[PDB]
This record gives sequence, structure tokens and C-alpha cells, in this order.
Amino acid sequence: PLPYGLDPKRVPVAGTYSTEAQQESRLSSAWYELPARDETERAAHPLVVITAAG
Amino acid sequence: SEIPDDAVAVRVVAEDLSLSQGDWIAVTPPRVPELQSVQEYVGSDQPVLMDWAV
Amino acid sequence: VRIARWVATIAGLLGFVLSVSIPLLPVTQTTATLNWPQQGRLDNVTAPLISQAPLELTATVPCSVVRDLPPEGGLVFGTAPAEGRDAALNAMLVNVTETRVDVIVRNVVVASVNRDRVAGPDCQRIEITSNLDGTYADFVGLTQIGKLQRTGYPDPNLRPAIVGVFTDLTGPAPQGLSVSAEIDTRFTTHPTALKLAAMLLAIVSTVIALLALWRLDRLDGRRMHRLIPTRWRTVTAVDGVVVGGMAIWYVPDLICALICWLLLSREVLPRLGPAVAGSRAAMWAAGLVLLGAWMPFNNGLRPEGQIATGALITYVLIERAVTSGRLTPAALAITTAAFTLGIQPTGLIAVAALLAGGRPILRIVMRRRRLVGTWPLIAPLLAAGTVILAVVFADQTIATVLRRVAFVFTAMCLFPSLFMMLRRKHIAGVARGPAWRLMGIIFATMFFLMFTPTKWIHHFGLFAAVGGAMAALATVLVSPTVLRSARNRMAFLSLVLFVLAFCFPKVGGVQISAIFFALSAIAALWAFWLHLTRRSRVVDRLTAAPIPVAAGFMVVVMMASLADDVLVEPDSNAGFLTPLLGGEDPQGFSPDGVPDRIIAEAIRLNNPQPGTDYDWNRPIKLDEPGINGSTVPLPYGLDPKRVPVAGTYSQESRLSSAWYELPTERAAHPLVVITAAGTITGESVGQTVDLEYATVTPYDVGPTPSWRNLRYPRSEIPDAVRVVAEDLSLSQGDWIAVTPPRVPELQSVQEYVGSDQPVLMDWAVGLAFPCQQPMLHANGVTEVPKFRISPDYYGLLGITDLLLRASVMSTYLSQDWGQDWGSLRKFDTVVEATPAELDFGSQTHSGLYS
Repeated sequence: PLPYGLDPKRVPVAGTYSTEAQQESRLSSAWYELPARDETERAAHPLVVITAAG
Repeated sequence: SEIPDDAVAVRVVAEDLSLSQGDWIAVTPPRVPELQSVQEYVGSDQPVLMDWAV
Repeated sequence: VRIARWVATIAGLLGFVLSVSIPLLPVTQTTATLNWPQQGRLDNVTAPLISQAPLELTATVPCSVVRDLPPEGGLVFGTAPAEGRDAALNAMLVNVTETRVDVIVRNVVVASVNRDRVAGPDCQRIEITSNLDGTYADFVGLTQIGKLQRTGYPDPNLRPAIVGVFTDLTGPAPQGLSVSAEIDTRFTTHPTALKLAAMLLAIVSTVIALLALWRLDRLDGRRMHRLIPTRWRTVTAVDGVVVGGMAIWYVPDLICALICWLLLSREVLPRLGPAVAGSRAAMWAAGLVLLGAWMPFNNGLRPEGQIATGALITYVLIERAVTSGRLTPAALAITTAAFTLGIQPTGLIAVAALLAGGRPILRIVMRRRRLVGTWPLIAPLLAAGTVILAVVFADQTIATVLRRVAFVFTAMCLFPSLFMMLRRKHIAGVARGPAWRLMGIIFATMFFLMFTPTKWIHHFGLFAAVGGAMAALATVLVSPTVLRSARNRMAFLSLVLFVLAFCFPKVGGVQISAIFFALSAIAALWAFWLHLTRRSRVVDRLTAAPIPVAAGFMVVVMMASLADDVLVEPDSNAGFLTPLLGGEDPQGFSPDGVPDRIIAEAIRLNNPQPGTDYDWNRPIKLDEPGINGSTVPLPYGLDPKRVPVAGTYSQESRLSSAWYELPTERAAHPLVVITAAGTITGESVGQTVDLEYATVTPYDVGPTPSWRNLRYPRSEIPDAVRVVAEDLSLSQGDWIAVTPPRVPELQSVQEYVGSDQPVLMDWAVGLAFPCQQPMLHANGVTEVPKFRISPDYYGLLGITDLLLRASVMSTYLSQDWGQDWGSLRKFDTVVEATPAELDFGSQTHSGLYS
């Protein structure tokens, strides 16, 4: 179950807790395109946010 | 404000270089949120339960 | 005489410099360094570690074991036992059972190599290492299947949890196989290495220094002659009231209490009165309110009463120091002041007494100054002031160190006496000086010290002594002969009735309090009227010269307000009853439908905590059909060869067994217990099954969907029993189990679990537990227990859970059946073992270790 009212049928999760064996996890995701080049969009969108855990 | 104005693509990068059981992380694809101030969202008509500290 | 006088300097200055430098050359700090010597053999030695984490675990297993490895087995060396209760998650192992020789540390698998490379040609040495810079492998003469094959990890919390070097291969003696660790963490220490002699020198120095202080103070001389002196021995002054109140509070600090009252009422009360505070009023007052303070502090064990007794000891020795010219009670009082400061630092009271004896101690030391100087006189004072520095910093090192009755009544006697001594400026009755000294101490230990700083508040009743003498000084200062015979003592009567009303909640006879406040307000208007019209008329009755009779009401309203005893079932599979099967024919009954998730105490939680017991994770079916065809596991006392049992927790199960035998045989057979499980109606602190009565109601000793055997007692029987079971609940879960009672012949609690073998204490419940050899840890290596006597409702547990098996046999509670005894587990060994050889080792000494 996701937090913050993120509906799980549209936002993906990854994670690295496991009881089988810990194996020095890492990942480098795909390129996400930042939204636009407007200056009025650069205000009132002052950050880029990943919802993380651990 | 950390990323410059020509920056276009982002990609989340993680690592779990700690092999104990209590050391794990989780991610979620990055989002630029639609930010509204609290006074704009919560008006002066919807009754809130303020905690006593605030 | 100043011939043998320089011995005071040689004693005292050396004692001071030695006792201020006892934090030096830190302690021994032994280490283990296990080293694995036994002889050469299959010594599965157990040595658990309390802090679960050694450092520098180095293991050079030669690869001459992988030449001779039996398939479907192996495990060259381990650090917990093999299948021992989630050991492969918490401690190091290495095994193959295949072509898969690999070493696991904390399930962080390191350098899995096949059994075709290490076995044979070139490399026959693997030295794995788990030092502070990560846990590495070692395969030197193997390239890869860095080009070195040591693919270890540098993260440094892969140090294993050693409980003991477990089972190896079957052989006479391996070439090296040296595999061990440090088996300690530097946190404790034996004792000082060479400062036990400095500790023994500086205190012999201080006692010789005080001998020389006694010998120096000989200008007065005068050679005390009699002990228990003239002002003492007066046992006409009633000691019976204080010991009677102490006995009434009781039914070790009673000797401390009696030395407190014998010190107060014999060398404080004749001090601040020639015959006035020695009269029956102030002595009855002091003793009465001293009993009154000991009402809440005498019940709840605390180190409080010793602090007050020591503070009174400091004030009495400083008073006898001002009284004589002898400065030996001065240094003894500074010693006892530091002794009280050696306890937790809410004992500021004694150093406040030494502070309030500031002026007279400087006047006396100036009085002797014209004969002797700083080094003979002031130096053994400070040498006796630095003893308790040595006794507090001996066993430690300087690295590892770096409210309505008890105060308000004392304030209600304190506030009048200060104003009376301020206004009158010398009193006919009480002496001038040590009155003001007792003021100084009480008025300094009330606030700046313990209220302004705020050093560990609410140790309430620690004015057991000095508040007693304050109440005595109140009852001798508001005596009717020394005051103005006027409104003032009536205003004090109004105030004492006010504090008695405001103090006195959980109490009641006649209606609740502030009824004395109705006498206080009318006394206030009485006093007011007396100030207006100026009308001894009612002086002996309305003034009430005894201020301590309100105290009396306070005390009287405050007054008048197991490990030996249990059976245990040692031979818990023996002594069976015989009906003559199931009965005639079991119609509603099933040999199956038994515990699957109601297992032992019904923990089916997907992820339990470190607490468990083997039938938690013992398998779901033993697959050997017992006496009714029961292939399933059984309860504590599981004898699956000859146990005839029942259950129907798979509709409306109706069947019953045939009649069994009913046992001076019932003497030492206090109940008879049938080993059931599942839901049952029971007379508690369900379904229906009852042991009937031919020539009942269960006491419900445990939770019903556990394996509640029932304690339907023996003494319902006279000099035929059978369970009649009727489980009429057509649901597929709501049913019971059953087994015929065996012999309930048990043994004593503290006998069969004797006090010589080790027993595991609980988290807190260790009350009568003293009939046991408790769990103690010999400097990093701990003993294995055998008895886990623990509480009823809801990390050495995890250390025990690494290497041991666990279950809990049927307890009792000695004839109060219905009250759950708790638990007592005999933990059993996972494998054959050998107690810890424990190579001991000195020399971790340093100057700033921690």
C-alpha cells in the first residue's frame, strides 16, 4: 500500500528489503522529462520530489 | 533551484550498500507537484481541528 | 606535642595528592581471545557472547576438509548450531551438501565456490576474516570461475553472533582448523592493576592522619572518660513511641532509623534548649513528626533515609566540633558529607550542613592557627575530604564517568520560627547559634540548592531528621511563656489548622476535609477579635501550646492505611490412566483436526519476535500415528508412541471415553489434569467437555485456543472418571481437543529446578527468584541456563534463542488454581556440547579507553 493517497494502479514502486539475502542493491532509472521552460511554471513548481522510505 | 535552467532530464539513482536487515530503501518516480498554499486550499469556512501547539 | 607532629603532614598531604590522583593508570580490562584449543577433536564448545558481537574473528580452516566431505551433509565449522532456530540469519556458517562450498555470515553470502576447485589440486587453505574493516573471504590459490578470489564485503556490521563454535566433521585432528575471535568488548574491568595499593595506602594515610589530628588536639586535652554521657542515658524520655511507630509501619534501614532518632533526640534536642527543647513538648514533637515523615519513605524501598541520616550525622559532628576544640569531628563530618555525596546527588543536604557550619569551622581553625599552620591542620581536613573521591573513582575510571505532608508542614513550622528569631533577636529559651545553624541548613536545602538548580526533583520525605528538630523548635518557640501572650499564637493556631486542613485524596471516615479549615477561619476571626478588643481566659485551650497534636492526627490518619510454592511436572509423559480407545465407539471425534495454528500458545504471526519455543516451528505433522492414530504433534510431554487423545477442530461432535481409574494417594496429588486444547466453557478468572463423576467444571488455567490442560481438582473425588465431550458447534473451527489424564504426580518448584544449575531470570519478575543460580556473565562469555521462569502476561533472550531448544512443561501455583503461574521453560541443547574452555587474557591497559 502506497502513502499519501498515491493510487497504486498508476505509480510504480521499487524497494530493497528482503529476508532471503542482502545483496548490495542499486538502480539507475530511466530519464524523466522535466515539464516545460516557462518562467511562470518555474515558479509555483519549486521542487522535484520522490516519495521514499527507509 | 539546484538544477540549472538548461537541465531537462532527471533519473533517480539509489544504493543499498549496507547489508544489515534494517537498512533498505524504496523509491517512486519523481514528480513536480501542483503546490497550493494552505490558506488557498483550506479556507476559513472548512472547520479544522488545530492542535494546541499550533 | 610537636614532636610526633610532622607525621600529620606526611600523612595528610600525601593522602590528598594520592586521593586526587587515584584516577590514573586505568584498570586491567581483561580480554578472552578464544583461540580454539581443546585437543584436536569434535569439540562443539558453547560460549555465548552477551553483547552478541565479537571483533577480529579469524578462522583458518585448511581445505583438507573438502577432500573428505560426505554428501547430504557437511558443515565444516559453524558459529551457531546447524538447524538451530533461525541461526543462519544471525550467525556464521559454511557448508555445501553439494558442489556449493560457501560461507554465509549474516545471510550476506560470501564467495560461493564450487566443490571442484577448492577440493584437490592447488589451494588448500581458506582463512576467512571478519575484522573491523568488513568481512572478507580468502581463497588464495584460486583465480576465478582482482584475480585473487577473496570476494568479501567491506561493510563492517557483518560480524557474526557467536554462541559457540558448533559441529565439525568426523575426524581425529585437522592440520590447523584454528577458528576463533576476541570474545569480548572492552567495557568492564577486573579491578585496578597497581592502584589497589594506592587505594589501600591513601585510606590508611587518612586514618593515621586523623589519629594525628586526635593526638595534635591536646591543648585542651581533657581525656573523654565515659561513653553514653550524662545528657544521654535518660530513657525516661520515651523511646517507645518512635520504635512503636516504626514497628507499626513495618508490620535494612531500621537500624538507620534508630540511629537517626538516637542522634537527633540525644545530641540535637539538648543542644538548642537547656531544659526547654529538652522538655516533653519539643521531644514529643520531634519524635512524633519524625515518625510522621516515615510513612511514605519506609514502604517504597529507596536510598533516601540513609541520606537524611548521614546529613544528621554531618550536622551533629559539626555541632560537637564547635562545642569542643577538637577538630576531629570536623574532618569526620567532612568525610561523612562526601560519603553522602557519594550516593546520587540529591544528597546536597550534608554539604549544605558543612556550608552552614562555615563561620564556626573557620573560627575554630583560626583558633588553632596560632599554634600550628596550614600543612599540619588544614591538610588532613582536605585529606579526609578526598576519601570518598577515591571510593567513588576506585572501581570506575575517569573516562567512564565523563509532597503535601513532607514539605508543606515543614514550611508551616519554618516560616514562624524565622520571623520569631528575627523579631526577638535573642530568645530566653533556645540557644542562639546552632538554632541559626539549623535554620541555615534547612533554609539552604529547601531552595537555591534543590529548587533553583533542579537536581533530580521529588525525593519527597528527606527532612526526616532536620524537619523533626524544626518542628521541635516550632513547639518550643510558639510556647506560651516566651512569646507575647497575645493574638500571635492564635494566628499560629489558625495557620497550623490551615496547613492540617489543606494537607489532608484517598481517605475518609466522617465527611471529607477542610472541616479543620472551618475551625481555622473561626480561629482567624477569633484572633482578629482578640486584636481588636484585647480580651489567661482560654489561653490554655484556644492557643493549644502543643503544635504537635495536629501532626498526631496526620500520622494516625496516615497510619492503618512464591518461588517455593509451585508444582512442576517433571516426568510429563508418564503415569497413564486406562478406561478399559475412545469409549464404546467415538462417533463425533477425529484423530486429526489438531493443532496447526493453535500450536502451543497460538502464535501464527507471520514474523514473530526473538521469543519462541520449538513447537512454534516444529512441523505440522510428525507422520507417526499414535495410540488413536495421532500423527500430529502433541503438547508438553509429547509421547507420540503411547498417547491416546481426541479432538474435532477439523459437525456437532458427540462422543465420550469410557471410565478411568481415580488414583494417601490423593495426598501429594493435589489436582488431576487432562491435557486438552481448543475452545471450552470454563470457570475463569466455548464448547462443552467435562470429566464426569461416577463412584466437572474446569478451573481454566490457561487460554483456551492454546493447549489449556484443565485443573479440575483432585479433592472433588472421594476415596470412575471419564470426560464427557459434546462439541455442538457446526463451524469448522470452534471445537476442543481432549486427552485422558495421566498421573498428575509432580515435584516441588525450587527442588527439581535446583539452585545450583543456571536459571534464566525474566525481564523484571525476579521477586522470590533467589532460589536459583541466576544468569551471570563471566566477562563476555555467559553461561547457558536451564530454567526460564518468567512472567505471565506479554538481548539475552535472542542469544538463548540462537542455540537452544525451547518448550514449557505444565506448571502449577500451589493450590490457587485459576491464577496463571507465568511460565518455566527447561531450555534444551540443540546438539551435544562442551562448556566453554575460555582462554583468559590480560593486557588491554591504556589511558583513555572506553
